[PDB]
This record gives sequence, C-alpha cells and structure tokens, in this order.
Amino acid sequence: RESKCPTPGCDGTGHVTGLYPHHRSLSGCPHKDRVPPEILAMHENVLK
Ligand SMILES: [Zn+2]
Repeated sequence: RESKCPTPGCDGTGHVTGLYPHHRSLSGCPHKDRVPPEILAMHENVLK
C-alpha cells in the first residue's frame, strides 16, 4: 500500500537490484542516495 517511493526524485523502476519489475514503494529501490532521484524518501529516512 501505499505509497510509495516515488518521490520527486526517484523513478520507481529497477527495484533494489533492478531484478524486480520496479518498486513502487521502497521495498526495492536501487538508488539509495538520499536526495534526488533515489529513495529520499521514503520515510523516514532518507537516504537511507
Ligand atoms: Zn524508489
């Protein structure tokens, strides 16, 4: 549910290892960079 990860920066494609049909909500997210196009967001954490 919910939300996802798609933040203003993140794209939501390429899960944590790009081995998934995207992530749409953090569970994956292969970026991890805090800011931009990554996972910024997630919630809590950013960046990580
Ligand atoms: Zn993401």
